[PDB]
Amino acid sequence: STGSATTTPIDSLDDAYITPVQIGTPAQTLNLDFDTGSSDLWVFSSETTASEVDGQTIYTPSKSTTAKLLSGATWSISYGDGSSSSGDVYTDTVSVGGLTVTGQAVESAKKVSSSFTEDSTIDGLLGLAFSTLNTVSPTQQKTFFDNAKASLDSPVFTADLGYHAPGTYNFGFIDTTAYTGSITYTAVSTKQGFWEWTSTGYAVGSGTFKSTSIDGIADTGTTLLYLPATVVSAYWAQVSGAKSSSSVGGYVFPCSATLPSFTFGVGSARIVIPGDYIDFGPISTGSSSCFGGIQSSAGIGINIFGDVALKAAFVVFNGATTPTLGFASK
Repeated sequence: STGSATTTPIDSLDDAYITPVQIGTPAQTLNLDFDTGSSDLWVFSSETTASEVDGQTIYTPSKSTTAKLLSGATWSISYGDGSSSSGDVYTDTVSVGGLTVTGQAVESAKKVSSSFTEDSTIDGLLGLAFSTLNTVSPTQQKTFFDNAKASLDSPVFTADLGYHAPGTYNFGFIDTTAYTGSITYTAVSTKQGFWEWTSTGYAVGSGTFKSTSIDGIADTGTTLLYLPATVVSAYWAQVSGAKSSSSVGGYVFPCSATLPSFTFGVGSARIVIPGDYIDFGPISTGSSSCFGGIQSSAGIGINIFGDVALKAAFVVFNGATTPTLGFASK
């Protein structure tokens, strides 16, 4: 089997992407944030504290004839950005772009943190990291991909995120018309539960490529590109007036600037992030100070190849017995 679903930016800055997901019988369609950096499929629901729901579409398990309470199971997750959610668990039928999993754990939120409430466009998350990170207790549950894998034509999914435009998540096949040149594959460590890999280096604008190993995660659920302070400093040094602002919480730059591109290495291959992808607009409405899309990972504890990097590529998440990651230009 295969599936194919369009993923759409939630706003004009590409802060995140939502993909429609069918849950239950009859289908209840929710728009979920596909997150290769976590492993829980959780939704706003009829059980969510009412004051914490503000515009989201909810899953109502009592209206699904295929929903079954997973007795005794709870979940609770905290994300790198400080947000969180928790609740109980149902199993139900979940379909993405024509690909159906029966008995998928659907984690129903009883509580969500303010950042989730305040984002009316995201109805939940669909985790696509390794199932070892799943938070369901006392019996850990599998991700949608993990459940689908054996039935897929090929044990893969691909992320093709758009810049200020829709893109695609495909399951079970590689669309050879969706990228240019070749896909370069690179090794993955699953030791921390992530799609963790090592970039071979970077360039800033038309500058020379610096060969240096950068270990990080391919994370569709993180907006920006978080890299070591040395790398980030070298980038922003090429932008007149750019500076790190502790009050704002990262590098900012004059909105009148033209940003240079940023290249990252995948083996001997190179992915070029155009400068415009690195512009996240005014820090506050009407400001002429703009927020940068490349930020330091110092104090995160891990480098994160988030949407800024991933949307510059066609990305293969290969869930073969030994997982690998593939990157192509597009």
